[PDB]
Amino acid sequence: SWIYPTVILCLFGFFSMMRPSEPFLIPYLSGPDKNLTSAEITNEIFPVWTYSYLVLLLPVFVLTDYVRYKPVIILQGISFIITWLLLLFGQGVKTMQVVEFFYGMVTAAEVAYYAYIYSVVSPEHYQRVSGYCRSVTLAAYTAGSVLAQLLVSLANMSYFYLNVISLASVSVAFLFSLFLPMPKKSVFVQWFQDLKECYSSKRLFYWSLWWAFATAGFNQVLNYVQILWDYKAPSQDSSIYNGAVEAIATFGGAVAAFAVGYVKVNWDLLGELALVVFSVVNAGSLFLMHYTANIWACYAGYLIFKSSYMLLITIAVFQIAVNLNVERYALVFGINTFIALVIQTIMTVIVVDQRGLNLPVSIQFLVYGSYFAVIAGIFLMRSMYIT
Ligand SMILES: Cc1cnc(Nc2ccc(OCCN3CCCC3)cc2)nc1Nc1cccc(S(=O)(=O)NC(C)(C)C)c1
Repeated sequence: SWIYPTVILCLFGFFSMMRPSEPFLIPYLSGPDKNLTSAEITNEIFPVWTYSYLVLLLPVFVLTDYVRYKPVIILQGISFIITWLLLLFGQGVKTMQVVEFFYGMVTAAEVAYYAYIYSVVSPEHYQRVSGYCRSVTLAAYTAGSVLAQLLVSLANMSYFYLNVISLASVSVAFLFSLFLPMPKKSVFVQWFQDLKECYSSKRLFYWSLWWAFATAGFNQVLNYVQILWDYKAPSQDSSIYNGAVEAIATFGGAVAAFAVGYVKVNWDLLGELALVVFSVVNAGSLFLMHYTANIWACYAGYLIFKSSYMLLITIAVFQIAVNLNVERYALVFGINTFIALVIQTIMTVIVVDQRGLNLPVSIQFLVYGSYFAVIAGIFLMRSMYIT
Protein backbone atom coordinates (compact mmCIF):
# COMPACT_ATOMS: atom_id res chain seq x y z
CA SER A 1 0.00 0.00 0.00
CA TRP A 2 1.02 3.61 0.58
CA ILE A 3 2.81 2.75 3.83
CA TYR A 4 6.15 1.48 2.54
CA PRO A 5 7.09 4.25 0.04
CA THR A 6 5.81 6.91 2.44
CA VAL A 7 7.89 5.49 5.31
CA ILE A 8 11.03 5.22 3.18
CA LEU A 9 10.63 8.75 1.82
CA CYS A 10 9.92 10.08 5.32
CA LEU A 11 13.08 8.42 6.63
CA PHE A 12 15.06 9.93 3.76
CA GLY A 13 13.56 13.38 4.37
CA PHE A 14 14.24 13.05 8.09
CA PHE A 15 17.89 12.03 7.91
CA SER A 16 18.54 14.40 4.99
CA MET A 17 17.16 17.37 6.95
CA MET A 18 18.27 16.37 10.47
CA ARG A 19 21.36 18.54 9.95
CA PRO A 20 22.82 19.89 13.22
CA SER A 21 25.22 22.15 11.30
CA GLU A 22 22.47 24.35 9.82
CA PRO A 23 21.93 26.67 12.84
CA PHE A 24 25.70 26.99 13.35
CA LEU A 25 26.77 27.33 9.70
CA ILE A 26 28.13 30.88 10.07
CA PRO A 27 30.04 30.16 13.33
CA TYR A 28 31.45 27.10 11.54
CA LEU A 29 32.30 29.03 8.37
CA SER A 30 33.64 32.09 10.23
CA GLY A 31 35.79 30.39 12.85
CA PRO A 32 39.15 28.81 13.63
CA ASP A 33 38.78 25.73 11.31
CA LYS A 34 37.23 27.11 8.12
CA ASN A 35 38.77 30.57 8.74
CA LEU A 36 36.50 32.54 6.41
CA THR A 37 35.25 36.12 6.84
CA SER A 38 31.82 37.75 6.85
CA ALA A 39 32.70 39.58 3.60
CA GLU A 40 33.63 36.49 1.57
CA ILE A 41 30.63 34.55 2.94
CA THR A 42 27.82 36.97 2.04
CA ASN A 43 29.34 38.37 -1.19
CA GLU A 44 31.31 35.52 -2.81
CA ILE A 45 29.74 32.34 -1.38
CA PHE A 46 26.06 32.85 -0.56
CA PRO A 47 24.91 34.29 -3.95
CA VAL A 48 26.40 31.19 -5.60
CA TRP A 49 23.63 29.22 -3.89
CA THR A 50 20.96 31.41 -5.50
CA TYR A 51 22.55 31.26 -8.95
CA SER A 52 22.97 27.48 -8.75
CA TYR A 53 19.43 27.13 -7.39
CA LEU A 54 17.89 28.87 -10.37
CA VAL A 55 19.85 27.10 -13.08
CA LEU A 56 19.75 23.62 -11.44
CA LEU A 57 16.01 24.15 -10.99
CA LEU A 58 15.85 24.47 -14.84
CA PRO A 59 16.77 20.81 -15.69
CA VAL A 60 15.29 19.63 -12.33
CA PHE A 61 11.78 20.83 -13.35
CA VAL A 62 12.20 19.89 -17.00
CA LEU A 63 13.54 16.28 -16.66
CA THR A 64 12.41 15.02 -13.23
CA ASP A 65 9.14 13.45 -14.38
CA TYR A 66 10.86 11.80 -17.35
CA VAL A 67 13.48 10.08 -15.16
CA ARG A 68 10.67 8.91 -12.84
CA TYR A 69 11.71 10.99 -9.81
CA LYS A 70 14.14 8.51 -8.27
CA PRO A 71 17.51 9.44 -9.85
CA VAL A 72 17.04 13.10 -8.91
CA ILE A 73 16.39 11.98 -5.33
CA ILE A 74 19.49 9.79 -5.57
CA LEU A 75 21.31 12.76 -7.11
CA GLN A 76 20.18 14.81 -4.11
CA GLY A 77 21.61 12.13 -1.84
CA ILE A 78 24.97 12.11 -3.61
CA SER A 79 24.99 15.92 -3.52
CA PHE A 80 24.42 15.68 0.24
CA ILE A 81 27.56 13.56 0.67
CA ILE A 82 29.62 15.80 -1.63
CA THR A 83 28.34 19.01 -0.02
CA TRP A 84 29.16 17.94 3.53
CA LEU A 85 32.39 16.17 2.59
CA LEU A 86 33.56 19.46 1.08
CA LEU A 87 32.22 21.40 4.08
CA LEU A 88 34.20 19.05 6.32
CA PHE A 89 37.50 19.20 4.43
CA GLY A 90 37.28 22.37 2.32
CA GLN A 91 39.58 25.39 2.49
CA GLY A 92 39.31 28.77 0.82
CA VAL A 93 36.41 30.46 -0.94
CA LYS A 94 36.80 28.43 -4.15
CA THR A 95 35.81 25.16 -2.45
CA MET A 96 32.86 26.73 -0.63
CA GLN A 97 31.48 28.01 -3.93
CA VAL A 98 31.48 24.36 -5.05
CA VAL A 99 29.74 23.59 -1.75
CA GLU A 100 27.10 26.18 -2.68
CA PHE A 101 26.77 24.65 -6.16
CA PHE A 102 26.08 21.21 -4.69
CA TYR A 103 23.71 22.65 -2.09
CA GLY A 104 21.87 24.25 -4.99
CA MET A 105 21.66 20.76 -6.46
CA VAL A 106 20.22 19.60 -3.12
CA THR A 107 17.66 22.40 -2.88
CA ALA A 108 16.58 21.97 -6.51
CA ALA A 109 16.16 18.20 -6.07
CA GLU A 110 14.03 18.80 -2.98
CA VAL A 111 11.31 19.48 -5.57
CA ALA A 112 11.77 15.94 -6.90
CA TYR A 113 11.69 14.68 -3.32
CA TYR A 114 8.28 16.30 -2.79
CA ALA A 115 6.83 14.93 -6.05
CA TYR A 116 8.19 11.37 -5.98
CA ILE A 117 5.64 10.13 -3.46
CA TYR A 118 2.79 11.59 -5.51
CA SER A 119 4.23 9.69 -8.46
CA VAL A 120 4.10 6.44 -6.46
CA VAL A 121 0.87 6.41 -4.38
CA SER A 122 -2.81 6.52 -5.29
CA PRO A 123 -4.61 9.89 -5.24
CA GLU A 124 -6.81 8.86 -2.30
CA HIS A 125 -3.74 9.11 -0.03
CA TYR A 126 -2.45 12.32 -1.65
CA GLN A 127 -3.74 14.28 1.34
CA ARG A 128 -2.35 12.15 4.17
CA VAL A 129 1.07 11.51 2.64
CA SER A 130 1.33 15.21 1.82
CA GLY A 131 1.22 16.34 5.43
CA TYR A 132 3.40 13.45 6.55
CA CYS A 133 6.07 14.36 4.02
CA ARG A 134 6.15 18.04 4.90
CA SER A 135 5.76 17.23 8.58
CA VAL A 136 8.73 14.91 8.81
CA THR A 137 11.00 17.37 7.03
CA LEU A 138 10.02 20.14 9.41
CA ALA A 139 10.29 17.72 12.31
CA ALA A 140 13.74 16.73 11.10
CA TYR A 141 14.76 20.38 11.04
CA THR A 142 13.70 21.09 14.60
CA ALA A 143 15.28 17.83 15.74
CA GLY A 144 18.52 18.91 14.10
CA SER A 145 18.29 22.33 15.71
CA VAL A 146 17.54 20.71 19.05
CA LEU A 147 20.36 18.20 18.56
CA ALA A 148 22.51 21.23 17.89
CA GLN A 149 21.37 23.46 20.74
CA LEU A 150 21.64 20.55 23.16
CA LEU A 151 25.00 19.12 22.11
CA VAL A 152 27.00 22.35 21.84
CA SER A 153 25.65 23.31 25.27
CA LEU A 154 25.87 19.90 26.96
CA ALA A 155 28.78 18.11 25.27
CA ASN A 156 31.00 21.02 24.14
CA MET A 157 30.74 19.61 20.64
CA SER A 158 32.88 21.50 18.15
CA TYR A 159 31.26 22.53 14.88
CA PHE A 160 33.55 20.08 13.08
CA TYR A 161 31.91 17.19 14.92
CA LEU A 162 28.49 18.76 14.35
CA ASN A 163 29.22 18.61 10.62
CA VAL A 164 30.51 15.05 11.05
CA ILE A 165 27.16 14.14 12.63
CA SER A 166 25.43 16.00 9.79
CA LEU A 167 27.36 13.99 7.19
CA ALA A 168 26.51 10.77 9.04
CA SER A 169 22.84 11.81 8.97
CA VAL A 170 22.77 12.73 5.26
CA SER A 171 24.75 9.61 4.30
CA VAL A 172 22.19 7.33 5.95
CA ALA A 173 19.53 9.27 4.05
CA PHE A 174 21.41 8.20 0.91
CA LEU A 175 20.96 4.54 1.87
CA PHE A 176 17.27 5.19 2.54
CA SER A 177 16.94 6.83 -0.88
CA LEU A 178 18.62 3.80 -2.47
CA PHE A 179 15.74 1.64 -1.18
CA LEU A 180 12.99 3.89 -2.55
CA PRO A 181 10.67 1.92 -4.87
CA MET A 182 11.01 2.90 -8.51
CA PRO A 183 7.83 4.54 -9.85
CA LYS A 184 6.16 2.91 -12.83
CA LYS A 185 6.71 4.26 -16.33
CA SER A 186 4.43 6.98 -17.72
CA VAL A 187 10.15 21.61 -30.53
CA PHE A 188 10.03 24.07 -27.64
CA VAL A 189 6.51 25.39 -28.27
CA GLN A 190 5.07 21.87 -28.10
CA TRP A 191 6.43 21.58 -24.56
CA PHE A 192 4.86 24.94 -23.73
CA GLN A 193 1.61 23.67 -25.24
CA ASP A 194 1.85 20.67 -22.92
CA LEU A 195 2.48 23.15 -20.10
CA LYS A 196 -0.66 24.94 -21.26
CA GLU A 197 -2.49 21.64 -20.78
CA CYS A 198 -0.82 21.10 -17.40
CA TYR A 199 -1.68 24.43 -15.72
CA SER A 200 -5.27 24.47 -17.01
CA SER A 201 -6.34 22.05 -14.27
CA LYS A 202 -9.08 22.85 -11.77
CA ARG A 203 -7.95 25.24 -9.02
CA LEU A 204 -4.31 24.53 -9.82
CA PHE A 205 -3.27 27.82 -11.43
CA TYR A 206 -4.91 29.47 -8.39
CA TRP A 207 -3.09 27.36 -5.79
CA SER A 208 -0.02 27.75 -8.05
CA LEU A 209 -0.52 31.55 -7.97
CA TRP A 210 -0.53 31.40 -4.18
CA TRP A 211 2.54 29.13 -4.15
CA ALA A 212 4.50 31.34 -6.55
CA PHE A 213 3.84 34.51 -4.56
CA ALA A 214 3.34 33.46 -0.93
CA THR A 215 6.49 31.35 -0.55
CA ALA A 216 8.65 34.14 -1.99
CA GLY A 217 7.53 36.34 0.89
CA PHE A 218 7.93 33.36 3.22
CA ASN A 219 11.57 32.90 2.22
CA GLN A 220 12.16 36.65 2.57
CA VAL A 221 10.71 36.51 6.09
CA LEU A 222 12.85 33.45 6.83
CA ASN A 223 15.99 35.27 5.71
CA TYR A 224 15.34 38.52 7.57
CA VAL A 225 13.51 37.41 10.72
CA GLN A 226 16.85 36.86 12.47
CA ILE A 227 17.87 40.41 11.55
CA LEU A 228 14.51 41.70 12.81
CA TRP A 229 15.02 39.87 16.12
CA ASP A 230 18.55 41.25 16.48
CA TYR A 231 17.25 44.76 15.78
CA LYS A 232 14.40 44.40 18.28
CA ALA A 233 16.53 43.27 21.25
CA PRO A 234 20.27 43.29 20.49
CA SER A 235 21.83 40.99 23.07
CA GLN A 236 24.85 38.68 23.10
CA ASP A 237 22.68 35.78 24.35
CA SER A 238 20.14 36.01 21.50
CA SER A 239 22.24 33.42 19.63
CA ILE A 240 20.80 30.78 21.98
CA TYR A 241 17.31 32.33 21.89
CA ASN A 242 16.78 33.05 18.18
CA GLY A 243 17.32 29.61 16.65
CA ALA A 244 15.54 27.90 19.55
CA VAL A 245 12.46 29.98 18.74
CA GLU A 246 12.79 28.85 15.14
CA ALA A 247 13.27 25.33 16.50
CA ILE A 248 9.83 25.74 18.10
CA ALA A 249 8.44 27.63 15.08
CA THR A 250 9.37 24.95 12.56
CA PHE A 251 8.04 22.25 14.90
CA GLY A 252 4.71 24.05 15.17
CA GLY A 253 4.66 24.21 11.39
CA ALA A 254 5.26 20.47 11.39
CA VAL A 255 2.19 20.07 13.60
CA ALA A 256 0.26 22.25 11.16
CA ALA A 257 1.48 20.04 8.33
CA PHE A 258 0.52 17.03 10.43
CA ALA A 259 -2.92 18.64 10.70
CA VAL A 260 -3.40 18.22 6.94
CA GLY A 261 -2.45 14.55 6.84
CA TYR A 262 -4.18 13.34 9.99
CA VAL A 263 -7.66 14.89 9.96
CA LYS A 264 -10.12 13.87 7.23
CA VAL A 265 -11.59 17.15 5.99
CA ASN A 266 -12.92 17.79 2.46
CA TRP A 267 -10.40 20.38 1.25
CA ASP A 268 -11.79 20.70 -2.33
CA LEU A 269 -14.88 22.64 -1.14
CA LEU A 270 -13.11 24.37 1.78
CA GLY A 271 -9.62 25.06 0.39
CA GLU A 272 -10.49 28.59 -0.70
CA LEU A 273 -11.86 29.65 2.69
CA ALA A 274 -8.89 28.07 4.47
CA LEU A 275 -6.57 29.81 2.00
CA VAL A 276 -8.03 33.26 2.64
CA VAL A 277 -8.28 32.71 6.41
CA PHE A 278 -4.68 31.59 6.81
CA SER A 279 -3.41 34.19 4.33
CA VAL A 280 -4.98 36.98 6.37
CA VAL A 281 -3.54 35.16 9.40
CA ASN A 282 -0.07 35.39 7.82
CA ALA A 283 -0.62 39.07 7.07
CA GLY A 284 -1.83 39.80 10.60
CA SER A 285 1.10 37.93 12.09
CA LEU A 286 3.59 39.84 9.93
CA PHE A 287 2.05 43.16 10.95
CA LEU A 288 2.20 41.81 14.52
CA MET A 289 5.93 41.17 14.06
CA HIS A 290 6.62 44.68 12.77
CA TYR A 291 4.38 46.84 14.94
CA THR A 292 4.92 45.42 18.44
CA ALA A 293 8.26 46.29 20.06
CA ASN A 294 8.20 43.16 22.22
CA ILE A 295 10.41 40.22 21.30
CA TRP A 296 8.05 37.68 22.89
CA ALA A 297 5.06 38.95 20.91
CA CYS A 298 7.31 38.96 17.84
CA TYR A 299 8.30 35.34 18.55
CA ALA A 300 4.63 34.38 18.87
CA GLY A 301 3.87 36.16 15.61
CA TYR A 302 6.69 34.32 13.85
CA LEU A 303 5.45 30.99 15.22
CA ILE A 304 1.90 31.72 14.03
CA PHE A 305 3.16 32.86 10.62
CA LYS A 306 5.36 29.80 10.10
CA SER A 307 2.71 27.33 11.25
CA SER A 308 -0.05 28.86 9.14
CA TYR A 309 2.20 29.09 6.08
CA MET A 310 3.31 25.47 6.46
CA LEU A 311 -0.31 24.35 6.78
CA LEU A 312 -1.26 26.40 3.71
CA ILE A 313 1.64 25.11 1.60
CA THR A 314 0.82 21.53 2.58
CA ILE A 315 -2.77 22.15 1.44
CA ALA A 316 -1.43 23.76 -1.75
CA VAL A 317 0.83 20.82 -2.61
CA PHE A 318 -1.95 18.32 -1.88
CA GLN A 319 -4.52 20.24 -3.94
CA ILE A 320 -2.09 20.60 -6.85
CA ALA A 321 -1.33 16.88 -6.68
CA VAL A 322 -4.94 15.70 -6.73
CA ASN A 323 -6.10 18.18 -9.40
CA LEU A 324 -3.04 17.70 -11.63
CA ASN A 325 -4.48 14.67 -13.52
CA VAL A 326 -1.13 14.41 -15.37
CA GLU A 327 2.12 12.76 -14.27
CA ARG A 328 4.01 16.10 -14.28
CA TYR A 329 4.14 16.30 -10.49
CA ALA A 330 7.62 17.83 -10.33
CA LEU A 331 7.01 20.05 -13.36
CA VAL A 332 4.35 22.01 -11.48
CA PHE A 333 6.28 21.87 -8.21
CA GLY A 334 9.53 22.79 -9.93
CA ILE A 335 8.04 25.64 -11.96
CA ASN A 336 6.24 26.96 -8.88
CA THR A 337 9.46 26.87 -6.84
CA PHE A 338 11.42 28.52 -9.67
CA ILE A 339 8.85 31.31 -10.06
CA ALA A 340 8.79 31.77 -6.28
CA LEU A 341 12.58 32.07 -6.25
CA VAL A 342 12.49 34.56 -9.13
CA ILE A 343 9.88 36.66 -7.32
CA GLN A 344 11.91 36.47 -4.11
CA THR A 345 15.05 37.60 -5.96
CA ILE A 346 13.19 40.52 -7.55
CA MET A 347 11.71 41.52 -4.18
CA THR A 348 15.08 41.25 -2.43
CA VAL A 349 16.54 43.47 -5.16
CA ILE A 350 13.76 46.01 -4.67
CA VAL A 351 13.31 46.18 -0.91
CA VAL A 352 16.57 45.31 0.86
CA ASP A 353 19.30 45.47 -1.79
CA GLN A 354 21.42 48.58 -1.36
CA ARG A 355 20.85 49.48 -5.02
CA GLY A 356 17.08 49.51 -4.45
CA LEU A 357 15.08 51.20 -1.70
CA ASN A 358 17.54 49.87 0.93
CA LEU A 359 14.71 49.59 3.44
CA PRO A 360 15.99 48.65 6.92
CA VAL A 361 14.62 45.66 8.79
CA SER A 362 12.30 47.95 10.76
CA ILE A 363 10.31 48.69 7.58
CA GLN A 364 11.32 45.39 5.89
CA PHE A 365 8.62 43.42 7.76
CA LEU A 366 6.04 46.17 7.26
CA VAL A 367 6.63 45.72 3.53
CA TYR A 368 6.40 41.93 3.86
CA GLY A 369 3.16 42.23 5.82
CA SER A 370 1.76 44.58 3.18
CA TYR A 371 2.87 42.07 0.50
CA PHE A 372 1.04 39.24 2.29
CA ALA A 373 -2.01 41.45 2.87
CA VAL A 374 -2.09 42.11 -0.88
CA ILE A 375 -1.90 38.35 -1.44
CA ALA A 376 -4.76 37.78 1.00
CA GLY A 377 -6.97 40.55 -0.37
CA ILE A 378 -6.40 39.40 -3.95
CA PHE A 379 -7.40 35.90 -2.86
CA LEU A 380 -10.20 37.16 -0.60
CA MET A 381 -11.74 39.34 -3.32
CA ARG A 382 -11.56 36.34 -5.67
CA SER A 383 -13.93 34.40 -3.39
CA MET A 384 -16.39 37.31 -3.36
CA TYR A 385 -16.12 37.69 -7.14
CA ILE A 386 -16.86 33.99 -7.67
CA THR A 387 -19.87 34.17 -5.33
C1 LIG B 1 24.36 23.90 4.47
C2 LIG B 1 24.46 25.17 3.64
C3 LIG B 1 25.34 25.20 2.43
N1 LIG B 1 25.43 26.42 1.64
C4 LIG B 1 24.66 27.63 2.04
N2 LIG B 1 24.75 28.85 1.26
C5 LIG B 1 23.82 29.93 1.51
C6 LIG B 1 23.81 30.62 2.87
C7 LIG B 1 22.83 31.76 3.14
C8 LIG B 1 21.86 32.21 2.05
O1 LIG B 1 20.97 33.25 2.29
C9 LIG B 1 21.06 34.31 1.38
C10 LIG B 1 21.57 35.56 2.09
N3 LIG B 1 20.80 35.90 2.89
C11 LIG B 1 21.15 35.26 4.30
C12 LIG B 1 20.63 36.07 5.20
C13 LIG B 1 20.60 37.40 4.57
C14 LIG B 1 20.87 37.15 3.05
C15 LIG B 1 21.87 31.51 0.69
C16 LIG B 1 22.85 30.37 0.42
N4 LIG B 1 23.80 27.59 3.24
C17 LIG B 1 23.69 26.39 4.04
N5 LIG B 1 22.84 26.37 5.22
C18 LIG B 1 21.57 27.07 5.20
C19 LIG B 1 21.54 28.60 5.19
C20 LIG B 1 20.19 29.34 5.17
C21 LIG B 1 18.88 28.54 5.17
C22 LIG B 1 18.93 27.01 5.19
S1 LIG B 1 17.38 26.06 5.19
O2 LIG B 1 17.45 24.94 4.24
O3 LIG B 1 17.19 25.35 6.45
N6 LIG B 1 16.05 27.08 4.84
C23 LIG B 1 15.44 27.86 5.90
C24 LIG B 1 14.14 27.19 6.33
C25 LIG B 1 16.39 27.94 7.09
C26 LIG B 1 15.14 29.26 5.39
C27 LIG B 1 20.26 26.29 5.20
